Amino acid sequence: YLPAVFEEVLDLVDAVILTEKTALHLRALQNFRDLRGVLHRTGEEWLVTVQDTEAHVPDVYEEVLGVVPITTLGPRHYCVILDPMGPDGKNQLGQKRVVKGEKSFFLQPGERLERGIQDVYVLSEQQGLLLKALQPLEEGESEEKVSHQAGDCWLIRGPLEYVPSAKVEVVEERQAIPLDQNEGIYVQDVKTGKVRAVIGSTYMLTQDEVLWEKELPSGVEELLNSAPRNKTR
Amino acid sequence: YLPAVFEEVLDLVDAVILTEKTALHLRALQNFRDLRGVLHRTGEEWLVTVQDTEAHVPDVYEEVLGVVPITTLGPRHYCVILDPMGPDGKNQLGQKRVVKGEKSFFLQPGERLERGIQDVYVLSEQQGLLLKALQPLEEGESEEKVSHQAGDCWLIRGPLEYVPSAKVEVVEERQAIPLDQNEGIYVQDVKTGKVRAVIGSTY
Repeated sequence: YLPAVFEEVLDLVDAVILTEKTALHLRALQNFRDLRGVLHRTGEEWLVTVQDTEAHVPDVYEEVLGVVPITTLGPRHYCVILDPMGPDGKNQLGQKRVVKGEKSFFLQPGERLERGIQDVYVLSEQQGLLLKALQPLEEGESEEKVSHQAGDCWLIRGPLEYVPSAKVEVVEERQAIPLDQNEGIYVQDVKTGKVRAVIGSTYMLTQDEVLWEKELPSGVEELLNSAPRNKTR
Repeated sequence: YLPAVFEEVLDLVDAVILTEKTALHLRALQNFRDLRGVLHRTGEEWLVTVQDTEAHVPDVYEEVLGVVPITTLGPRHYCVILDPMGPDGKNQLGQKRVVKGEKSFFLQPGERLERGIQDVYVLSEQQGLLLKALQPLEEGESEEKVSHQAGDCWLIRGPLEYVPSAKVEVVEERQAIPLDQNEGIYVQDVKTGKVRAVIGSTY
């Protein structure tokens, strides 16, 4: 290029290379129209990927805020995107969206993972999830179709996999206890206080059951015949 | 721009960039009309957001008091705005308005959060909220539809979520006590003094 009499030549700007693993996040310094023909306002931040241009030149109207690597959630993974941009094109502040299911997306401008890609919960026959519905209306959230209120703790169990929705929250892990005949555990149903002393097959506490201590009037050494007794079972 | 013979050129003023996360709070130094065509009095403070201009130049008639970040109340949050500006366009002094429900607003000039974004109350079957209605007429305040008087304490319980209205005030947490048969707690009903010794289920 031969500069004109007036063109003061500045530094040569190279194009950033976009693979499907990266996207370019940049803010429009001022109102203009990009190469692809999209309006942009003075301060709007957005992403350019391989679906638009394989090698994007930072325009004079754009400031490259950075390069975002692709966030890939494996077949067994989920993430909680904070402030997800809705259909209108703006970050929904305060809100959060759970995303899972072997996906690979880009963190939109303003979005941020809650705790990153953590793990998807997998529980067997002897594992549970004690959950709290700190936000009400868990009606169509899963197959159970039972609508939990705002705070009523409940236990989900079975050989299955779970992703905690935005409303629900994991309270505890609830490992079961293996019991045979003539053996059991003292369970107090804190929702009613009643102690049941459930014996027989293996058992795990429900949403509102706690191991209950059984005190003996010093008549324990005479029945054991060093190691303290498990005074809860 | 080529200055005239009389124009004494002052400093170049740059436009502040407004994202949906920020707004510009500024006071009119004197009566004028803004770019959008809104009258402003000598001393009136107001906000400009992205809904008006994406990059606002501080006018010669305006003094930028600052930039306010957006106050976002999550799906489980509330705030108590002190001195909320009513429909007339003035701060209602002394008053306070509770705002909740996954919102994202801007603190209007003169408004201020009571204690900021604290938390929305969530209580299970074994948690309560002992509340005092220090301001009367809690008639249509919630679904219970029962009108509490000016100061009569009452307990709200259940697997639900609560936001304390401006009139009501949280007194205490009221955790339940798990009781089985042949066990209970001695309760004195201070409204009548009688002691009941309630036994049986949890209470």
